[PDB]
Amino acid sequence: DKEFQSVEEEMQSTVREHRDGGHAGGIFNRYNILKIQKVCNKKLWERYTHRRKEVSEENHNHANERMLFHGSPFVNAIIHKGFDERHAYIGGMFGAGIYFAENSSKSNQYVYGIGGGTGCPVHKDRSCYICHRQLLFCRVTLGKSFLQFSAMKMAHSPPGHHSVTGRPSVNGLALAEYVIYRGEQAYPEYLITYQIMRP
Ligand SMILES: NC(=O)c1ccc(I)c([N+](=O)[O-])c1
Ligand SMILES: NC(=O)c1ccc(I)c([N+](=O)[O-])c1
Ligand SMILES: NC(=O)c1ccc(I)c([N+](=O)[O-])c1
Ligand SMILES: [Zn+2]
Repeated sequence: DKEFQSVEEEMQSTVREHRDGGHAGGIFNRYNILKIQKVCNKKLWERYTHRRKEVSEENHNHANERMLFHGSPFVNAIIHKGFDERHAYIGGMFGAGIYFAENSSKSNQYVYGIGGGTGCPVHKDRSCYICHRQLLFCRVTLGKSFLQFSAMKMAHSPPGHHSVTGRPSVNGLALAEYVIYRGEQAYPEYLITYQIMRP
């Protein structure tokens, strides 16, 4: 209903023009939203809320929950098993965490692998306008989030913190990114099936 409409609006309005000129994610200004499904995995939801309650107790009764995008070739494993820090992006700017973006076009750069990988499996095109892509729109508990501008290779959250917020800087980050170090600190709420569209 209006629930899915607000997801599509969030998806469309957070697109940015990327500095790599579309190298990783493709050349587009909008998507063709094909499908939006709400993921209902009861064991995952309980694992997520149990940790959410715990983080709230450690952050002045505030979870600091945000709706953030995740792009990955492992969407199906995430949907069934949940996010898993044992599969963290080690090559990441903030070390061994699970990365999220508030810009859908940033998470779109990661759907086929790091830097878009080799693109779609059928045409090997990072800018494929034919193949259907999937992105997750997630509930992410940031708790007490550590604000950082430069690269900091963490294995875990910094002491007394529950996440890292990568803020844009000149050297530096173009857009924000959010890093959790425990899989249970995110729930894959919505599965968005989409195509990027030729401008
Ligand atoms: N997707 C959700 O926000 C959500 C809310 C409540 C539940 I009980 C579940 N669930 O996956 O079982 C999901
Ligand atoms: N790399 C993998 O085989 C893999 C398995 C499970 C997961 I939850 C992930 N993951 O990075 O989302 C990756
Ligand atoms: N490991 C991933 O799939 C991944 C890595 C970095 C990022 I910035 C994202 N992301 O969706 O924002 C995902
Ligand atoms: Zn393709």
